[PDB]
Amino acid sequence: KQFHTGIEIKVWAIACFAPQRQCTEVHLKSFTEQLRKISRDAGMPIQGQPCFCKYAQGADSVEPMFRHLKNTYAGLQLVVVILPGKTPVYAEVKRVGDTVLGMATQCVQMKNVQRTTPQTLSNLCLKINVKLG
Ligand SMILES: C[n+]1cn([C@@H]2O[C@H](COP(=O)(O)OP(=O)(O)OP(=O)(O)OC[C@H]3O[C@@H](n4cnc5c(=O)[nH]c(N)nc54)[C@H](O)[C@@H]3O)[C@@H](O)[C@H]2O)c2nc(N)[nH]c(=O)c21
Repeated sequence: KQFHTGIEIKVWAIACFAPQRQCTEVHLKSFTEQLRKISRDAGMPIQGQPCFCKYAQGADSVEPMFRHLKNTYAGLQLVVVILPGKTPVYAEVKRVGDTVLGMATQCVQMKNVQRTTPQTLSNLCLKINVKLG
């Protein structure tokens, strides 16, 4: 599909369902800094400072956390969700964001946050662009 310009992401959150011991804080800020630069260079800037960044565990944590976000940050445009490989967390993240609260969500694998590549960050910017485009 065609790329959309005029997109600016200012209020976004990070929900890390991957264990901290595997996907540490430096991994998160590094992944975020890289994402900021390439989304900037693509004309769809994502501000390098998320309004929220926390670790969580289990599908059951999803609804409470999303409800919390929705009630705390007005204008919240996106929730970047880090998953630890295949997990029911994904289904739940989608069930809650799509059919329950109307919240845009973008999932990404933990391995791609631990080790970023220009191609993966690119795939991400494209999926994100389609979603808020
Ligand atoms: C643990 N885990 C991680 N992933 C994660 O999935 C993430 C990104 O999701 P996403 O965050 O980018 O949002 P989505 O809406 O869901 O993708 P979405 O935008 O809905 O997909 C759109 C695709 O749907 C297809 N589609 C929709 N409408 C049509 C149509 O009319 N025709 C055709 N041919 N296809 C269509 C379309 O072709 C398009 O390719 C990755 O980072 C993985 O780590 C998992 N995925 C599955 N299925 N199961 C898991 O357990 C799992």
